[PDB]
Amino acid sequence: PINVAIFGSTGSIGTNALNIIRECNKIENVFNVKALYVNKSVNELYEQAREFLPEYLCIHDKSVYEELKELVKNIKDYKPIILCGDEGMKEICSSNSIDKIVIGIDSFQGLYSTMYAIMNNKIVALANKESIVSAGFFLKKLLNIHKNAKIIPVDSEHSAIFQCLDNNKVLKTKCLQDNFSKINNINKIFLCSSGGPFQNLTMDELKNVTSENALKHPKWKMGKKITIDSATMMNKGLEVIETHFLFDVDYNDIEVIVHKECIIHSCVEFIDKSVISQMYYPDMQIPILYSLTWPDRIKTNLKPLDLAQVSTLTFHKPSLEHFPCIKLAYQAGIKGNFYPTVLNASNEIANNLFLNNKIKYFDISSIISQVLESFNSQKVSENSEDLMKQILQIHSWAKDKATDIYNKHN
Amino acid sequence: PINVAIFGSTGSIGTNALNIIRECNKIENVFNVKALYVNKSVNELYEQAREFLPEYLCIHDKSVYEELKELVKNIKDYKPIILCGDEGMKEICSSNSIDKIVIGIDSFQGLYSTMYAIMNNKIVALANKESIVSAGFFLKKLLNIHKNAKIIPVDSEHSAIFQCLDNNKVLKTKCLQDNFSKINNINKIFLCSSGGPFQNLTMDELKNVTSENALKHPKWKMGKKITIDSATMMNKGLEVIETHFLFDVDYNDIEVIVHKECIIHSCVEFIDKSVISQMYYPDMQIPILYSLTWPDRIKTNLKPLDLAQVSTLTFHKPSLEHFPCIKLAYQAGIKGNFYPTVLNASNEIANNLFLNNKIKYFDISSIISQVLESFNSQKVSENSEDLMKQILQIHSWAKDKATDIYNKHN
Ligand SMILES: CN(O)C(=O)C[C@@H](CCCc1cccc(F)c1)CP(=O)(O)O
Ligand SMILES: CN(O)C(=O)C[C@@H](CCCc1cccc(F)c1)CP(=O)(O)O
Ligand SMILES: CCN1CCOCC1
Ligand SMILES: CCN1CCOCC1
Ligand SMILES: [Mn+2]
Ligand SMILES: [Mn+2]
Repeated sequence: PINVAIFGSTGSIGTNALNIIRECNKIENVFNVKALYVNKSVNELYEQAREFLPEYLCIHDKSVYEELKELVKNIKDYKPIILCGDEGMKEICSSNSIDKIVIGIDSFQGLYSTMYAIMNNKIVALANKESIVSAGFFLKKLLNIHKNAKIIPVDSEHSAIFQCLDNNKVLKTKCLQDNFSKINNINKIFLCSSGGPFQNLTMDELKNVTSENALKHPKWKMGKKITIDSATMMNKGLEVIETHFLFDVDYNDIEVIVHKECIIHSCVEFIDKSVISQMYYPDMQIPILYSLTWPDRIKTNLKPLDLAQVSTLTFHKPSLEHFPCIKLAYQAGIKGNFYPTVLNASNEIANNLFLNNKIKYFDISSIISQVLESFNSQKVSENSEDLMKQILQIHSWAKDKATDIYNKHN
Repeated sequence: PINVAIFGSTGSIGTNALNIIRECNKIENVFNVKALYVNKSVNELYEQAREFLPEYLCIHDKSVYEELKELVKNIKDYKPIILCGDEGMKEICSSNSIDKIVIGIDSFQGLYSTMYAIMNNKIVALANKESIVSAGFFLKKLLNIHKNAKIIPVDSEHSAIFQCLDNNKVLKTKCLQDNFSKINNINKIFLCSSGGPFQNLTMDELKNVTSENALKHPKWKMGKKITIDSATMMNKGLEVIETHFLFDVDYNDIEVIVHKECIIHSCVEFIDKSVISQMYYPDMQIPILYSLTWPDRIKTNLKPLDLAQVSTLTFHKPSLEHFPCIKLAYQAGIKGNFYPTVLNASNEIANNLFLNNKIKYFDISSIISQVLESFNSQKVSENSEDLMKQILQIHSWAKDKATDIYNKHN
């Protein structure tokens, strides 16, 4: 049986993870949900606890810790370990009864939980792409120290890439390890994008777009931050850098392709020029499931892909003039050093300014570009605690710099 | 270094194999071409021998054997073993210096060479689909006796399927084994078809199509027999049965899909419902190369697939009313026993009758149907020699029955 912890169990990734676990367990008992962790949502955690009966419960917000204790007395024959804060999270990661940890939290809690999962030599099903973009050097260093820890990608395109690889080769390496691409015979990556809501707008139309336009009648329902990133294609920019770090693929060997039907999730070209791709309806259950079953697969009752009904699949190049965030992401990646940390942090601010109607579409890439221009490369700390501090300090600087640029040219 | 024999080195498969071998060897010395075998083309074989310098040369036709000996004296620093006939073929298959054998011969000599390759525990890169359809039971039995022998598929769709599988699972089994699909977590197959030249034709138009219509300026340039089979979609019907035998996939789990662009070569749905597909320009060099490099891949200088330029990929269901040969193939496969032998043999006759303007389009399916209706199931021989004789006798009976039906109606 596979013993799983879910970090951020009431968010999108967390709820998809529990749905697919529930459905797969109805077919055959394969998963034991050993731990659930949430930020604030105390009642949603109680209902999850009543169904899944995990050995561990944890909540980041200590104000609702005592409430959680009392609600759990209602559940028949159930004596869980009930925890809170970063220390509760550390205790879950260090349990010998947990094999695999799904990271469905963003920002610091996502990086912090990922770090502790790796330090305890766990399999880490990572859906927080910002952690890899901002802290890739630190994650690499940590994975080199903790030899049995593994990151398995959950981000849909990176799961697709991972699914296209031969496990007889994958098992001789691991994600974020130097030479990953060489061992897997990877030549090039087609990184698929939906194109987002603004894909067919003229330059004159793009100048006027608002966050309400991006959020309204969305093709796929997801969080506000990623929805804005999908609109600017900075989601795909971040995913380019994610691809480079996870798979050791050179930036010149990553091609972004707009695939509006969202059936093909990405493709891998091998050194012989044969191309392998992964396909399904747009649904996060498949990527999450594979991260927990890899290197095996298990039966589901998901709807089978009906290719004749789908009928038509399309592919085109993105315009870098319309989506300058893509260009900036490649430039930051190629420059290397901590420029990806700076890209991510400045985008965090610019995204939120646009979300809250403070700046226009092209101001997003303008602010990011200016922050990148204001950063100087730094010698990379050799010590891992120093390296984490260096990343956090650069992240903090870059957010402040974006905000100062906004405040100046108001 | 990979020691390879090519049987039928002057045919389409053989010439494509030597081309990709040549081109890969320019990049890195990977292949040693150890043997070449042709029917009658002494001059062509001499030219191949001058380039590839194989240890063995063999020619079926005895009347050009001495001609071959004297031609080869012109080649500097070269003393090959020069052989003739079925006896030379057997000697090549028993050589300890040969590891992999490409079977690019059709009809009996294809099956006969495959048998000898398997008896000598070789890797057999098999392009002759008719041998799998007709003699699947016999090949399966032989592969269970000779445990180190393997069949690796070269037929493009079956190569695609094979390339979509995890070699960490494939290496626990082999093609044509019972439980192959179970070990590989296969649920269902999408078997891609070009559709041939007649997808837009009405039933009344199909009634009058001729072999010239099927052959003149076709989509893909290939031999006359397969071109006719592509027009009727009996090519795909045979490939359904091939899929069943190679991969132990139930007929209800094989779906034929018309994909006119011929970029996606087939797809595999796994038990979780994730789908993997293999893609490239239509080109036999990739399937041939993978059969010789499996479980590894090597570098080529082939043109990279440009997905944006391709732009659109399409999929639709074939009409069984318009292409009744597909229905007949499924019916024969599902009925089992030696009905696939009968299907293949009757089609051999009907195809050739149509090719020579002796019968009409729907007469092809009419003749095949009638021969199928005229066959009675037989107890399947347990002895491998009795089984081979049983298959050959049924093959001969079915050709004769098809010819008698034609003659009576004529
Ligand atoms: C789902 N995922 O990993 C995303 O990054 C969001 C993508 C893809 C949305 C469609 C999709 C694909 C796969 C699963 C899913 F839930 C939803 C939007 P893009 O940045 O390409 O414009
Ligand atoms: C190539 N191949 O294995 C065929 O069976 C011929 C097919 C496919 C021809 C296109 C093609 C695909 C892959 C390689 C290639 F050389 C050519 C014709 P169909 O029966 O589907 O109408
Ligand atoms: C040109 C804007 N940036 C890109 C990243 O490198 C610094 C400069
Ligand atoms: C209906 C025509 N045939 C199909 C194969 O089984 C025998 C009958
Ligand atoms: Mn993604
Ligand atoms: Mn084929």
